[PDB]
Amino acid sequence: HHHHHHMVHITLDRNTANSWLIISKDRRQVRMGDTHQNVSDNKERFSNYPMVLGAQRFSSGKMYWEVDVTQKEAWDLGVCRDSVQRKGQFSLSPENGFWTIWLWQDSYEAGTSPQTTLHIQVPPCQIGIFVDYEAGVVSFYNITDHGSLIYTFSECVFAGPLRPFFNVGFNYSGGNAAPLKLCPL
Ligand SMILES: Cc1nn(C)c2c(O)nncc12
Repeated sequence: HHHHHHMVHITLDRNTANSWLIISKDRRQVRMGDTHQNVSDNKERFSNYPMVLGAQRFSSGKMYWEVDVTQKEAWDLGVCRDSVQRKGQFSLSPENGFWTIWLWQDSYEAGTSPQTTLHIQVPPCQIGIFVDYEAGVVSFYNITDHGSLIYTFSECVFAGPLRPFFNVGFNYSGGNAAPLKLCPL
């Protein structure tokens, strides 16, 4: 792909984080803490899952960023509407305002309803995410495999401003403590 020149500097929005997340000082890394991180509750925080949003809002144009997923067993990545549900249980789907892929139990899947199996020969250590607002496209790229395409959502109906979306996943296994990191431009 040749989307690198639409690179944007993403930072994480602390106020949206699940209360167990630890966001670095530079707001570029997030990991699961082993306990509640001693923050007050608010209506923005994802309550049920280890999720956080980027601070940036996109309503036009082409945007690209990269995320490091090295040594994680589980995570979700993509974009979502600014107005997605924060509280309670929900599925990651375009009907609910999410355009995402994930790793879970040694398989990669796109967050369609129902989910779609992905075909990845080289397990990615960094994921590239491209959004074309006007075209209604969200694409995912395997940076470890020379930028090969993972998945394209097309005919997207965003229906609002978009935010970068992250889920560090649970760490029930003791094998998923590693952070998500926003990679430098
Ligand atoms: C194990 C566990 N319980 N709760 C309430 C959690 C939370 O809010 N965020 N991450 C992990 C959690």
